[PDB]
Amino acid sequence: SGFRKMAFPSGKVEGCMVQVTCGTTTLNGLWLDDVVYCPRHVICTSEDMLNPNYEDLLIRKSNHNFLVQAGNVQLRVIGHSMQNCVLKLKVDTANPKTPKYKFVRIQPGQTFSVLACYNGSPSGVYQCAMRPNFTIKGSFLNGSCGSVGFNIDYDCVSFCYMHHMVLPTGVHAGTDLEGNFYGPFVDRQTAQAAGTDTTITVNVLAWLYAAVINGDRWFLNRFTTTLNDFNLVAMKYNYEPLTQDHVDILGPLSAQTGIAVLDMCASLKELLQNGMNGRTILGSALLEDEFTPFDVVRQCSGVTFQ
Amino acid sequence: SGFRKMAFPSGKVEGCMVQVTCGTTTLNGLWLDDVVYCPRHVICTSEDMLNPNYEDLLIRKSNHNFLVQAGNVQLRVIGHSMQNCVLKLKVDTANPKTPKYKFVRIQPGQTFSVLACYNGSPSGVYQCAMRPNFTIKGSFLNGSCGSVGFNIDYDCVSFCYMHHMVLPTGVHAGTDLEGNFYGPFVDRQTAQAAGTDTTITVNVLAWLYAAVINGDRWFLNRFTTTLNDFNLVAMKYNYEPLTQDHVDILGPLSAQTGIAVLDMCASLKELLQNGMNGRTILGSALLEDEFTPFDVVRQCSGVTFQ
Ligand SMILES: *[C@@](O)(c1nc2c(F)cccc2s1)[C@H](C[C@@H]1CCNC1=O)NC(=O)[C@@H]1[C@@H]2[C@H](CN1C(=O)[C@@H](NC(=O)C(F)(F)F)C(C)(C)C)C2(C)C
Ligand SMILES: *[C@@](O)(c1nc2c(F)cccc2s1)[C@H](C[C@@H]1CCNC1=O)NC(=O)[C@@H]1[C@@H]2[C@H](CN1C(=O)[C@@H](NC(=O)C(F)(F)F)C(C)(C)C)C2(C)C
Repeated sequence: SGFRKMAFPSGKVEGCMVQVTCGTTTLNGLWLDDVVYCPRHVICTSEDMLNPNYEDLLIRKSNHNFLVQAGNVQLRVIGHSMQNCVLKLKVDTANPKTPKYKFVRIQPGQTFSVLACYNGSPSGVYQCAMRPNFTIKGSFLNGSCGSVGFNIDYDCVSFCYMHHMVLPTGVHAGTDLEGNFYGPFVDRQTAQAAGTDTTITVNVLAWLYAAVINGDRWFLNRFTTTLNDFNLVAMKYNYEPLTQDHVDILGPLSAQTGIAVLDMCASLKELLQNGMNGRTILGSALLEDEFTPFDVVRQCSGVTFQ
Repeated sequence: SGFRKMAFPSGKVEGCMVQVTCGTTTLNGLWLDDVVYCPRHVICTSEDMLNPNYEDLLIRKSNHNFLVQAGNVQLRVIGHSMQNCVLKLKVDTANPKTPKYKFVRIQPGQTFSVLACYNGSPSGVYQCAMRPNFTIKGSFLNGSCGSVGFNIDYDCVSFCYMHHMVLPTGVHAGTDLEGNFYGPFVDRQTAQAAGTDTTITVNVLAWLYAAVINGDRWFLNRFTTTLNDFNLVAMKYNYEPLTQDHVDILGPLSAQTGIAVLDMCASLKELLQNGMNGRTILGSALLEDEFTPFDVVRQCSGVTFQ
């Protein structure tokens, strides 16, 4: 029983984490085959950061300027280049622990696991969601830069995120592993705020299905509603529109519980309108939106990896 | 920036997980050197579990009935003995990936990471607490038995929990790695109940301190209180009493915030009596008691491992 925010096992990724130093700046890098990936601002000092000229700072630099350490092993850089906001360092050793991997760009609402790192060493793991405003609600200190987010499919590690920065609200921003930002953010120290964040309705519904599977059923009402009427209400409350795709993704959970997605949609309509009256669902007193429908299925089926 | 329930990186433990089969009952095993630890009810069929005589059941068993899989590769069991409610299967191959490890019995209120496994394969990692009544609020499906809970100190893995059973409430119960239950439970299928569960006061205070460090300060008072006044409130709400040891344990957080423990107790007093009034704290609408003071120090100072 029970229902937790669960991260993927981190071992496959742990074996890929290294430390990259340029001058007096050190941050985390990701070592796959004979390439190390890190944030490009590794070449910046804390005063370059108001508005760097990366092309210019970079051209100055030579292979020998970049120190790569993997545990105790010093890695010899034999090449460097900049793709968007990431630096790729070609090294003389392929990482023997390199797992099957791919790089993906996740969409708003999708979850993944973060392995928070300081000085190339793993400190912690937790699950997050890409928020609709393209930020994440992570946990990161100074030196976290270059920590990575990922999903695991059996044996294939899909890397979706590398960490770059924290925004005034205390939420976070970063890139894909091709160094393109999620959202309209830039890698410089200047005024930038995320837009308004919305709640991810498809995930809330998934969460409500989890509750039902775990015996928490008090919020089921005898109404139903249409998708159009549902969405009119959800716009009112800063909830994301629900699509037909969302509906069909909820199917497994719908078929499991005997509860039509439009029925659950109606339970949710009432909760937004009248609130939760101090009552909890699965121990939470707020509606949770950082579990996808696949997340609920895996934790309510036993999906494993190796 | 940010406060999340963070788990320890799981790689060291992942390499120790095997699959243990006896009859057609399969569950999780922990392979350290040339010993594999699992729950002793691996030797039980369905009929046995209402009231097994483990001694008698085990006598009918022999090494030959014990099939240990380690990924794709079968392991030869050359020995066996029952230690309390756990089974020690001597195998022929020491585990090459054995980390430095110790076995510890944790106390109520202490947190640890769980690597949830099915069929000997990692599924997920998450953080929880030993509750005052010696249950945990985990996430476990059929086949989760023998999954383990752990802490990492630098390079040392301290194994503190092995999972055995779910209780009426949907809370879980298990043993240490020498097979002695946390709490009054037994490994048999009969109606058992945990005690009343209290809130871990020292952890709530640690979380409030995390709240202040992350800039969420609205619940601060200027009032104070003694330990005695506070305690005589606390027990009204089923908060565990707060001892001087707890005060001294909270002293790092106090010194970092500049807020005396007894002041913070005063803040918690008002919160217990006045409720939150629809206010959140670190984005929660309830008081969180599953972060120790050390946890708070770790994630607000960024301690690493491996
Ligand atoms: C990160 O780890 C990095 N730290 C350094 C560094 F010290 C020197 C050179 C390069 C880098 S990358 C760090 C992670 C931060 C620390 C606090 N919590 C985090 O998540 N990222 C940054 O310091 C980041 C880099 C410059 C300024 N950064 C910021 O996060 C700033 N925010 C903004 O400018 C805002 F996004 F607009 F709000 C800051 C310092 C928090 C105000 C750059 C963006 C390249
Ligand atoms: C666990 O994984 C094990 N499963 C088996 C099995 F199928 C055959 C033999 C041995 C074991 S151990 C499982 C974990 C449970 C399943 C559901 N959620 C979990 O956490 N543990 C049990 O099934 C466990 C074993 C017998 C009965 N168990 C219970 O958890 C039962 N509870 C109680 O008896 C009660 F707590 F008192 F209510 C049950 C089946 C959920 C009612 C034993 C303790 C030996």
